[PDB]
Order: sequence, then C-alpha cells, then structure tokens
Amino acid sequence: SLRQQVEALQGQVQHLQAAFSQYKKVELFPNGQSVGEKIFKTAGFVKPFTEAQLLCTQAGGQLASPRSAAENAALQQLVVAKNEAAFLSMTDSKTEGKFTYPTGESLVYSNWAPGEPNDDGGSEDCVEIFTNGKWNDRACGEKRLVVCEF
Amino acid sequence: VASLRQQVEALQGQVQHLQAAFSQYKKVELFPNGQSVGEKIFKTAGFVKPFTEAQLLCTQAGGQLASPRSAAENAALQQLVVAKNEAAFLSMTDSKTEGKFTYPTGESLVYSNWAPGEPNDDGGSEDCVEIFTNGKWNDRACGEKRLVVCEF
Amino acid sequence: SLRQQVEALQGQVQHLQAAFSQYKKVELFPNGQSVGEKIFKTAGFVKPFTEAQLLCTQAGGQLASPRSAAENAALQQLVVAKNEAAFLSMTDSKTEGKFTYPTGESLVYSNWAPGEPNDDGGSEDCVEIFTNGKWNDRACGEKRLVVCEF
Ligand SMILES: OC[C@H](O)[C@H]1O[C@H](O)[C@@H](O)[C@@H](O)[C@@H]1O
Ligand SMILES: OC[C@H](O)[C@H]1O[C@H](O)[C@@H](O)[C@@H](O)[C@@H]1O
Ligand SMILES: OC[C@H](O)[C@H]1O[C@H](O)[C@@H](O)[C@@H](O)[C@@H]1O
Ligand SMILES: [Ca+2]
Ligand SMILES: [Ca+2]
Ligand SMILES: [Ca+2]
Ligand SMILES: [Ca+2]
Ligand SMILES: [Ca+2]
Ligand SMILES: [Ca+2]
Ligand SMILES: [Ca+2]
Ligand SMILES: [Ca+2]
Ligand SMILES: [Ca+2]
Repeated sequence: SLRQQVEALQGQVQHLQAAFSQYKKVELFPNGQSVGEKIFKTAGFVKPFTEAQLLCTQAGGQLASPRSAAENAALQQLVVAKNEAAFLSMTDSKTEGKFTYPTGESLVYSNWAPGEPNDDGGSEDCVEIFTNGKWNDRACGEKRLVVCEF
Repeated sequence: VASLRQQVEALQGQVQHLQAAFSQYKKVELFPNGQSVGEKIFKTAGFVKPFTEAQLLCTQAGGQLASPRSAAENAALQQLVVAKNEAAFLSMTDSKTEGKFTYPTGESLVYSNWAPGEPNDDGGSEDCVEIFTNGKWNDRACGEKRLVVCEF
Repeated sequence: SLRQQVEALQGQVQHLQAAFSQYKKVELFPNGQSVGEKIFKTAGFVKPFTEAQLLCTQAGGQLASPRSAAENAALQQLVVAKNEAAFLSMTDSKTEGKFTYPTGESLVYSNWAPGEPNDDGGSEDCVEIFTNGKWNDRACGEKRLVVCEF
C-alpha cells in the first residue's frame, strides 16, 4: 500500500502545484514581474531611497537589482506600467564613482543612459531606472517608485 | 525497505503543512481585488484602460480578459465591478462578424446577461462588451476606457 | 522502482516549499503582516465599520482582532505604513461598556489609549487603532482603514 500512498500523495502534490501556479499568476498581476527565479514587485508608491530600502529588507527581499538585460527588461515593464521611474538597490556612497549592490559587490551589469552616471550636483549616489529602461544616478533623497525583488 | 516508508511519512507531513499554509494565503491574496469562483479566478488591476490595452495586460500576465461563462461567474465578476464602482470590459467582441459575439478563441457565447435592448451596436461602432455594477452587459466602443479585470 | 517514484515526489515537494516561501514574501509586500499563525492585510482604503466588516467576512476572514502585544504591533505596522487609523473587529454594541469579539467572548487583550473607551457623545461602539498602536472607541459610522485578518 506504500506505492498506493505515493500515488495518492503525488496526485495531491500535482493538484497543489496546479493551484499554486494559478495563484502565482494572479499574485503578479498587475504589480509584479517574474524573470528566471527572481520576482519584482512594486509597492505602487514612491519613497526616498532609505525608506524604500528598508521596506524591501523588512519584507525579506531587497531593492530591485537587475543583473542582466533580461532582468532589466522585466523591471522596465513595471516602471512603464506604473509610469514612474524607480530606485535600484545600488549606490556609490562608499566610494564615489563605484556603484555596488547592498553586499558590496561591484556591478555585473549596467544600463546607464548616455552621459550617466555624472554625479550631477556633486551628490547623486543612488540609481533610478527610467521608463525606457536606462539608468541614471540620482540623489538618494528624491522620491522614486518602490520596487523590491524576491 | 522501511527507509522508503519513513520518507513517505515525512512527505505527508510536509504536504499537509503546504496545503494548510496555502489555504490561508489563497484568501489573503484574493482580498480585496480578486474573486474565486469554481476553478476560475478574476483579478482586477484597479484601473481603467481601452480594450486593446486591457487585453494585452491580461494576456501578458498569462490570463485573459474576464470571460464569464455562467451566472455564477458573472456574479463573481460583478462583485469586483461593484467594489471598484467601475464598469469593466469583458473579453468578447463581434469585431470579426457584426452581431456575432465570440470569446478570444472564436467560440460563440455560452452565456450572456445583456441589458434589455443590447447589444445595439450604437452609432454602428460598438464591438466590445462592458458589465455594469448591476451585472448586466452592454456592447460598448472598444476605444472607451473601462475597469481592467483578468481571469486566470 | 518505488524508490525512484518517491525520489521524484521529494523533488517536487522541496521545490514547492521554496517556491511557496518566496511567494509568501511577495504577497505580504506591502500590505500584509504575518505574526504567528495570523496574517493581517489591509485593503488600502477606508470604509465605515459595517462595510469593512462585510468585506472581511466575505473574503473568508474577519476584521483585525489583535489578541496580544505581538499581534497589535504587527497590525500597528500597517496602520503606520498607510498613516490611517484602522477599525478593529470588537464592539460593545450588544452591551454598552462591554467590548467583545465577533464571537461574543470578552477581550483577552486590550491596548486602550488613556481615558478610553469613553463612549463619546454616548455613541461610540466600535474601536480604532492609532498609528501609536493605542485603541480608541469610535462611532461605527466613521470611515477607517480596512484591515482584515486571516
Ligand atoms: O540626475 C540628473 C541627470 O543626470 C541630468 O543631469 C544634467 O543635468 C544633464 O546631464 C542631463 O542630460 C541629465 O539627464
Ligand atoms: O452603449 C450605448 C447604450 O446602448 C445606449 O445607446 C443609446 O444611446 C440608447 O439605445 C440607450 O438607451 C442605450 O443605453
Ligand atoms: O473618540 C473620541 C475621543 O475619545 C475624544 O473624546 C472627547 O472628545 C474627549 O474625551 C477627547 O479627549 C477624546 O480624545
Ligand atoms: Ca557621493
Ligand atoms: Ca555618486
Ligand atoms: Ca545623473
Ligand atoms: Ca462592428
Ligand atoms: Ca458590434
Ligand atoms: Ca450598446
Ligand atoms: Ca452603545
Ligand atoms: Ca460604547
Ligand atoms: Ca472614544
């Protein structure tokens, strides 16, 4: 009967997989985007960098950190849909000119708009992504769309 | 051997936890922008868009525009429309053949809840369908903006 | 061969646990809070008590019912985030001066602001929670943030 149980439990698990897959699609509409094993989700409102960063970390994730063209495109979809530029997780607060992820690791991908980053004004240590997907270093005190990744 | 037995017993415990946890999250997830009816789930985006844009949003999300195929589904959909107090677009149109409304697949309707006198192709240019807060349907110009509600 | 059958099932279950865990974080961000086996979720808008109560009940849950300091703090987080006081499920509509849960039992926990409840104007049978986490009885006809528990 052990084989029978495995047969039965697998039926329940595959039914669970089906239900879960459906609820996942529902979950991401319309404020989320999945790319690979990563999920981006916007809070739907704007906040300064520090507050946005805290919201994501307290939620068990971190600010959007596109590490490839594919991830950047998925994130771009949310920014376009909300029509609001969003903050990324990277900053060059430690070493001006050198942007890093929250862990301190150097960028493995970038999509800077022409002429960026320019540390305009002498104090732009955060990064925002435009509706066109391009990046721009921006003053961390400005308010931008909050998008976290999980 | 008994090793497999122990593993099956372990799997049963993990599965029961997932089922209970998932049962709770289903309710949490659908509050307040979703409605479950049978094996279908309606989810509103909370904003309005013209038909073509609304349709694209749903298809890109892995679903399609709300397609109520029974009174029960139509009532579930109506709940979201009433909550947002915004009439919504359905997926059906008679863009191909005037007077013949079909689902995106091309199949003819299996259920309808037209308000009296509808569809009337008003102005000779209404190929889309909207559902009112009272649950009744009305054919409407696809260029108009209505609440976006997808089904999954 | 049963071993290879169980082995396949184990793979599915382990993947589901990981996928479900990631999804839980996505769902709770930014309108939910999990504390113990309870989950609070705000609709993000305000409604009078009766309408708020119906929304929660029809959703398969009930209005926020903090039963401990831990739960109250979790609920408070949502109130603070939305900067809108929220209705709790308890009322003393049946017997003035005696607040009870929807079931009818008396409170097992409370966090009343100084001087409350005071049945102001002789007509406050509902309860709101402030951004400071304290409670105040309020007219059920007033509109407050809708927060349900599941
Ligand atoms: O964050 C500020 C922006 O980088 C802005 O800076 C300068 O004013 C110019 O280089 C603009 O073209 C650029 O868009
Ligand atoms: O979509 C437009 C509606 O059909 C509208 O059209 C006309 O104006 C009349 O027939 C109305 O009674 C009807 O409600
Ligand atoms: O809900 C109404 C509040 O209790 C309010 O009532 C009265 O106006 C006074 O007792 C205030 O100090 C108190 O804050
Ligand atoms: Ca600097
Ligand atoms: Ca800088
Ligand atoms: Ca710049
Ligand atoms: Ca036509
Ligand atoms: Ca028509
Ligand atoms: Ca019409
Ligand atoms: Ca009273
Ligand atoms: Ca009272
Ligand atoms: Ca009071």
